[PDB]
Amino acid sequence: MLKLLEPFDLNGLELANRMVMAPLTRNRAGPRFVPTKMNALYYAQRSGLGLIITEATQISQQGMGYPDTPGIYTDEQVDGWRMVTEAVHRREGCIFLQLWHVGRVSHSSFQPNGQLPVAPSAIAPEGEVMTYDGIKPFETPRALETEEVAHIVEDYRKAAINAKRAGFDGIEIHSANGYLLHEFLEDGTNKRTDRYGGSIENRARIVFEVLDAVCKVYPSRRVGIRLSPDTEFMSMSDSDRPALYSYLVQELSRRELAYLHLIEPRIKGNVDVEKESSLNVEFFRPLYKGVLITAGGYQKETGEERLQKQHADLVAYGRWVIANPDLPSRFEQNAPLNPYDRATFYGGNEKGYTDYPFLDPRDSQEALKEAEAAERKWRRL
Ligand SMILES: Cc1cc2nc3c(=O)[nH]c(=O)nc-3n(C[C@H](O)[C@H](O)[C@H](O)COP(=O)(O)O)c2cc1C
Ligand SMILES: [Cl-]
Repeated sequence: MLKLLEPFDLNGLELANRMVMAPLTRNRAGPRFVPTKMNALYYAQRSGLGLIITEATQISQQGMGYPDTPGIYTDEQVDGWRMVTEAVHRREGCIFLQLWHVGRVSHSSFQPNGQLPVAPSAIAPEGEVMTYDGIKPFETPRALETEEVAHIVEDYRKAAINAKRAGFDGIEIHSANGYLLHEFLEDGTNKRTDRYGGSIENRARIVFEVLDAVCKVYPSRRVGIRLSPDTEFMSMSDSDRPALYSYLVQELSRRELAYLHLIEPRIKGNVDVEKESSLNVEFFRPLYKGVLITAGGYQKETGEERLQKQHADLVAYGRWVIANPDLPSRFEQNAPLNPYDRATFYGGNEKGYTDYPFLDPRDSQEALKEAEAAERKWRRL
């Protein structure tokens, strides 16, 4: 009788519970950034979460910044993702594809023709980046020309078309964690003087242009967006985050979107951080009138409290879902949680990916049966 386990109606999508698999980069794509049968097994295993949001999926090669992340820009990638959505849907799950452009968080080694990564302004993030040829320092990115923004928006439009073709119930716009859209939002990274820079309105313009474009493909009630209102991850900064995110969330409220997905400030991208901030989900609940997903650092007890107190409608879990494909059933049964192994988060094979155990072996068996059937059905000949 946990509220976490209550079925939830997401504008017609009957979910099984109020728990969400948070988007999680795993770096396990096959050649040419194509999802594989192993990826289908991983998501099928986790189909008991009310909603799955995929790993961030680049809309273009320019939008990639880490090895072996899947794309959504070729027909072969669509075909691989259809294997994934087939397996999830045969397990009665619901799945949204997270659309990604890494912006400056990349390296020219990943880019078409060895070009520099692109960004709102020519400001390198601090630190180093993993490439095919080992760790390298970040480069100063190329500032996008005003005219080029429309082309990136068109890439989002095309990615949504391919998501709809792949077989996704919806899409989530990644506008968090230091990537291209977040870089436009914040004045520490956006020094532009065109219509995409300066005012809070201008800084958020690209986000609304992306939503305009993808909403020509999916209805607005199947498009979500993810924000990190107060994070230092990947050298992000802004001089007035309360004003920026208050404006942004209020404007998104009017857009009739599937949901707004907010990351709590106590998470720095992929790790826990000691951080004082008022810009958590409680700050934004009164400012957004639709479905609100809260993510970051939650446990069973704290997730349940968010729902009981009506600070959010859905609770997303990342690291616990990596390790516990049947997390809802473990919460329901007060079962121990498998520990998550950070060493196998990124890259590698089945180990630390599809080999975390279920309470009920029949759950594992059914996930494997559906992944195998989906591969046989959708295999490229
Ligand atoms: C290995 C790993 C990969 C992640 N990949 C993504 C991603 O692709 N897109 C995204 O928006 N967030 C990503 N995140 C952030 C998570 O979605 C989530 O916000 C974070 O893990 C905190 O939630 P948790 O405490 O439930 O793990 C990732 C986090 C981890 C640890
Ligand atoms: Cl991320």
